[PDB]
Amino acid sequence: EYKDVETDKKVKEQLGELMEPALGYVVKVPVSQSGVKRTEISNPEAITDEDLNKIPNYEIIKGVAYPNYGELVDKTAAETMKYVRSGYVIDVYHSGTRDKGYVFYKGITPSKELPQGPALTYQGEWDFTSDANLNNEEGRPTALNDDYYTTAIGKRAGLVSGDAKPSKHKYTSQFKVDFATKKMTGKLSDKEKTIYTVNADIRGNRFTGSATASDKDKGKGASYNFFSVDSQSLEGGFYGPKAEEMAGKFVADDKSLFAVFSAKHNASNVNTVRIIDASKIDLTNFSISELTNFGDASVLIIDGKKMELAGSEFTNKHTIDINGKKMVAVACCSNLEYMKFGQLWQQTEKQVKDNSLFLQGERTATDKMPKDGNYKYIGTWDAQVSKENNYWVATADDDRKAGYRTEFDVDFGSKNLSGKLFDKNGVNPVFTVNAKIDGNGFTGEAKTSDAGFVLNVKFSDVAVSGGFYGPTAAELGGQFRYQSDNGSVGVGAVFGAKQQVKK
Ligand code: NA
Repeated sequence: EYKDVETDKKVKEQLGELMEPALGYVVKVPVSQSGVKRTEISNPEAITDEDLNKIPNYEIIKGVAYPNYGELVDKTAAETMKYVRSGYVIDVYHSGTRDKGYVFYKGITPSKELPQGPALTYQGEWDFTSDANLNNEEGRPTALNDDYYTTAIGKRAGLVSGDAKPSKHKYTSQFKVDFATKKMTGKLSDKEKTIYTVNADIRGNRFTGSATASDKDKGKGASYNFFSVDSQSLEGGFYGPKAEEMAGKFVADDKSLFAVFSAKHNASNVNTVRIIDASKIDLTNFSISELTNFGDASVLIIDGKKMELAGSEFTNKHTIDINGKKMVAVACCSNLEYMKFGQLWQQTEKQVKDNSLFLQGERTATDKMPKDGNYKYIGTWDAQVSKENNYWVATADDDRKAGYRTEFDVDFGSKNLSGKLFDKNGVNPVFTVNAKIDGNGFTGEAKTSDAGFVLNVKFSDVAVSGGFYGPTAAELGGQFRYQSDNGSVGVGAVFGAKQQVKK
């Protein structure tokens, strides 16, 4: 009597290779080997690290400069930022063909909640390394002992911002960000002069755009402008639980300059709506952890590496190898486009280590949420109930008749939600859910049958949290976890359901 609502597929926007999101990026300062005349900015290496106080490839440049009688200096902006770092680590007494250092940015906890209201002003700093260019036609200067500590400016080795004297140069960054229009503007300035202007569109908790140069004229000699070329590849992200901070980068179009930046807003009374759900329930501790997500629920991020969850069938298995070590995940479903839920474990031996459930979803815009209507949501769920050492496991399927089903009555009018979570070939539901709808989410309680559920296990009022996903809120997802005695009985469960149309 019910079938899935005809929905338009999620529009796939192909990025370009320099616009792939990550926790951070790092670039080795260009040093022209011999007898190369021009060494361009190489490809930015992605950072998969969640340690802020760790500078990328620090031990390498350290090991290079010191036996060569050099001294390291690092600007990471750790003195002012909480969730982000940006800047450099370079060799002050660099000469010759040995490595000079790195220019980078990184951040932790990409935002799942964005501010709501007026545009925000983020303030911070930016840094940069230039390409290396020996050619005399280029006309890069020699001996500007008033501006830089360095004799040959960007010739054998790139010009880093740390080579400049503070007496004459301060590189500041300022951005104005509207999360409503999902738009961003800003300026990268030296002292009071505007070097770059930046434009960007916000998608998820990332932003992609361009940096236009204020001074297009390259010039020559002591009047050489290292910031004449634009960049159509500015990419960054918001960090902090509520987009408290932001960091990013851009590479010049002719790869003559690579610039990084970090900034933070000071705003007083910031209201936040949620945009991203990404959670992981551990099926042993029954504790819950946040997953790193950038606004694509069909992509799971573990230890920094990327595993895509979408596939050709209803539920798809995907396997990836990370630092530790080989990870497997089963993801559902194929009819869900703005959310993904499933299982996630590590395949050590037959056995599984770190068994888990996960739920990701791209929240429905708070203004896109229906205010009137009464709908039906049919879907499925993954779960694990366990008293002592015997287990009951729910595994997502497409058997709408007699599988692990989830049925939901949703009234946007009264803002009420009810749900039934079934076992395979079960007439009466194992779990019943009663939740209240607020904004683009719902919070409520789950209870067993009034007589109990035997693997006997019985409990009432376990905290259930969920949300509506997609532009039309035609998809909903949720989760609940609980344990007693710490820990005798445990329950972990995640569910998903699609909006239905009759007949
Ligand atoms: Na503040």
